[PDB]
Amino acid sequence: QINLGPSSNPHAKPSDFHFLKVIGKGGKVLLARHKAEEVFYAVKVLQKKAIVLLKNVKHPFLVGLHFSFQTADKLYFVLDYINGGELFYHLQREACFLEPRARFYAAEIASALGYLHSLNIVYRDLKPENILLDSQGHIVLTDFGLCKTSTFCGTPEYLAPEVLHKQPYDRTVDWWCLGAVLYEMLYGLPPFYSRNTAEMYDNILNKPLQLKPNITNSARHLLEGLLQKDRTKRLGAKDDFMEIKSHVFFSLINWDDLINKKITPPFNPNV
Ligand SMILES: O=C(N[C@@H]1CCNC1)c1cc(-c2ccc(NS(=O)(=O)c3cccc(Cl)c3Cl)cc2)nc2n[nH]cc12
Repeated sequence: QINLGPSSNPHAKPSDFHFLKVIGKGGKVLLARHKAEEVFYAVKVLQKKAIVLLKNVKHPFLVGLHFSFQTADKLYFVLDYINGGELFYHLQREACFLEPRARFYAAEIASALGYLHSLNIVYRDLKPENILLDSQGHIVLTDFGLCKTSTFCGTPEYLAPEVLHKQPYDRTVDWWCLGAVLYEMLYGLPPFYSRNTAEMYDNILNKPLQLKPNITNSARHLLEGLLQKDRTKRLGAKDDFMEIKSHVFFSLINWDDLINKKITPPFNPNV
């Protein structure tokens, strides 16, 4: 019987919902419709045996928690249901995005990362699997840790080199992940990618970054800096979000209009 902070609805019980599909799994996430205002929600059920109030984590590009409740064995978090689907589902259809499109997504991710870092939070696991698109076309991040081999293929790796060789990591890992997510939007594959897992990990940890010729010098400088193996030399080490915010690549971004959703998304998902 954990107090669950102030987001607690002492009246809510799982009986108040209709659980359609299990949309995420590990502790899983479900799609459910409320039996009042017939509104669609995403409910994250965890399960007690998995042993920090917070939940004032409100950002335009992060999932919102409406309320939370508990049974006496399962833990439920009623979150916003995001309609537009994964961002990299759209990347698969097109192979790669143009720089204006990628700039918009990396700008929305950078401001959400900067906000998390101001709350002393580290995403650590920023994967395309966790980057969704709302019905209007804006970035909304999920799985930012608020609550919890193979020879070939192997699930793509976005973790910074220091995380891979179990070393002290900080907010700078998120700036590596931003560079990896951005590299993929531009080139079509995750950085250092190989079908051979041993080869891919060897690239990530010991091989210099291979930036191919068809991106602007601005994007190239940003990826070079964001994808720095040494966390002390990486973009974001000195003054976090402020270095990203001012970079040549984000010249066209008015950061105020960006957070106030006054910039039209470069694509609207048909929903
Ligand atoms: O479709 C989703 N996930 C699929 C599984 C991987 N590919 C996509 C999805 C997940 C969550 C979701 C996932 C993880 C979390 N994680 S959490 O720790 O960061 C968190 C954030 C904010 C408040 C709270 Cl209480 C929590 Cl626990 C929260 C929401 N929300 C959603 N809304 N609509 C869709 C949602």
